[PDB]
Amino acid sequence: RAPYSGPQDLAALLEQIGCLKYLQVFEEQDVDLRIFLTLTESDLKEIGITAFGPKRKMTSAIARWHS
Repeated sequence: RAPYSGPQDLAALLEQIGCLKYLQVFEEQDVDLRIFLTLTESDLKEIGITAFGPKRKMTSAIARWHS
């Protein structure tokens, strides 16, 4: 199998956590994977992610893939 070291773009990360419905929010804010992986919960709020569920999934993903 092809070596893998995690999502290589934001859409891939969002698909992995079931959050593709937020892809456009990040595209309109011009936030790519590199920037996403630096975000705080406060940042996610500023971007437009207010619902508890998606915020929690995204903060968990950021912790997992930050590296």
